[PDB]
Amino acid sequence: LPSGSDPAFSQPKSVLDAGLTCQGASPSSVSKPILLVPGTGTTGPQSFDSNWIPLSTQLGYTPCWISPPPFMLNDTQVNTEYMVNAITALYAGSGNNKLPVLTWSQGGLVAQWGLTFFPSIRSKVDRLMAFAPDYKGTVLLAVSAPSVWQQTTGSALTTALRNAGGLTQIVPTTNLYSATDEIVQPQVSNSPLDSSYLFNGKNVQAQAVCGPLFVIGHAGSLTSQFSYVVGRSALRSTTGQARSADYGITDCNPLPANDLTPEQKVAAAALLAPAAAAIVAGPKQNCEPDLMPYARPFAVGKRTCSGIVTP
Amino acid sequence: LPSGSDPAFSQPKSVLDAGLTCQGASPSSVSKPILLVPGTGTTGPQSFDSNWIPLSTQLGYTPCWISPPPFMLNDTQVNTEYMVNAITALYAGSGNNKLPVLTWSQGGLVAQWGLTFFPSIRSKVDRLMAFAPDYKGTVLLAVSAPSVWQQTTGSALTTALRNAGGLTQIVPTTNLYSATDEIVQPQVSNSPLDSSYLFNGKNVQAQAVCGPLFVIGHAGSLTSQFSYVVGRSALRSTTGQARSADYGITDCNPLPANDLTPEQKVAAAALLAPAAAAIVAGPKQNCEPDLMPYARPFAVGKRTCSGIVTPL
Repeated sequence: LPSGSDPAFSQPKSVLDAGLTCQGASPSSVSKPILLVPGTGTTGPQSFDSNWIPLSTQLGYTPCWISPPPFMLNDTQVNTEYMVNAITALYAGSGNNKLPVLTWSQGGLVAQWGLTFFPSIRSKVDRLMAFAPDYKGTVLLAVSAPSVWQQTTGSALTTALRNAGGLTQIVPTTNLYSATDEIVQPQVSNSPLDSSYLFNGKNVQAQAVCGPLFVIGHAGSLTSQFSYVVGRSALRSTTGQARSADYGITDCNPLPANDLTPEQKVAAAALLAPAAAAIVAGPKQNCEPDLMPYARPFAVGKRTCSGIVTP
Repeated sequence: LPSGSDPAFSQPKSVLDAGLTCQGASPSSVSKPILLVPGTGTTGPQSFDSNWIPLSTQLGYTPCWISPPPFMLNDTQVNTEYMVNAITALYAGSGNNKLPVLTWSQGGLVAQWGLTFFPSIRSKVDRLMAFAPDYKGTVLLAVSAPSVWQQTTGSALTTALRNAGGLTQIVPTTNLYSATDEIVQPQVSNSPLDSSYLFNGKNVQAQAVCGPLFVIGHAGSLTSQFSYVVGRSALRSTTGQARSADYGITDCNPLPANDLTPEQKVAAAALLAPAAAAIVAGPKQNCEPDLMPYARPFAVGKRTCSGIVTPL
């Protein structure tokens, strides 16, 4: 794992601060923060208003989130600056106390990128609860957002993360995912081949618990009652990871979490709607963004927009 | 299954006609029409603009579509009136020549409901090519759209379709679906248990051809290169069904169909975006629409808005 000083941010702190919001609180003075990191093509409220914002509130947290512009479609390394800055801020703002991080989709990749390349936050993140994270990207053009390139399997970014040690958990981590995910694949093996899998992680493939007939998609992986039970377990556990004893067959409910209002359940079902729209309307290019200098040593030989990464 | 006279429409014909559009042609005078029936929470153009409209155009058809208001969220029985009327009108408008129906999602349920309960179109539909149809609805709502009620497994509508013999093919039918469909389940068995399966149909579960490792979603079931090859097979086939010799493992590309222009591939992935939005902003009720008298005998004992379904 990389060590020593954090790399410099490409953005000034003021820009990164602008991406962070807490519910009814400022990041500098907040009780029991939980940092929520959104999915591709979404803002924090778009990913989480219908699910983990109100669910984490009922568990006694103050939900906070980042919304890197535009809708997480920009370079993943920049999205990660928002997350690293947010941890530094929320840690300092909650009495120098560790805080949990809860993510969806690209949000997990961002969290793990942050923990891999910015050592200062390793002591500040209590645990990670990632829903449908794509640490290996996805195998599922020239019409793609910067972060979609980086989330493509075999990308320079995913290569760098793996070579820097980022496929092993860095803090206590729970990963919840589905073999049937229609966005992130491969996920079928219930093993280290899966994109959501981290070594030493509590890797919960829904089919392993619920059976080989069980089906939930990419959005359900975040919003389901099953996901809530696993999520709650992870957040509550004294080990930092979800505990097998806290869930089972009877929790295998693929539909939106029971504690959500009827309105929130409908909105949770529609989770991927603004994401597709933002991708259609968003930035697109025909190459993968260059790696920042701190990441380049870990993907030598990969091709990005400027050319081949050199030693 | 039902035999005899078509039931009467609840909607005026002119209202039904207004929901029907053909590309660069009037339904009254069209050559080589294909009737496209959209998914829940979409219009015809929203379901097919980025896929089967230009692909059927490139295969030598005039794409026509119904867009039952509002966005296929109304009673599925009313949506079917649009389809049945469109068949009658497109059959007449093409010089009394049979036409193929191509569907996504609820559109397939609509097609089969039509063929089940309106006998006159049975002789007018050449074939059905249904992508991710939900004939048994889905196991995946007190504020839900009328058609969302009806597409829930165990609904009075799905009960009525089944008991009227509608889970057996009526015209030559191909059903292309995926075990991993995130909207329509169950689809996992490669067998009659699957929501997309019709007896005697050409039932193509993606994983049966592409392996148990193959994953494709509800939208991809319509838009993919794999789906295009299977669809092209069904349309061109002399039997009215897709032929196994026309596709294989090398066609197992889950990404948007190759022939599509670069902008059409982009919009293909965003297929469910208007759908999920319209569901939020459309009609909603706390009960399943009542079955129209022609369908009611097949779901006696079920519950709809007016209460328990009883014999007429």
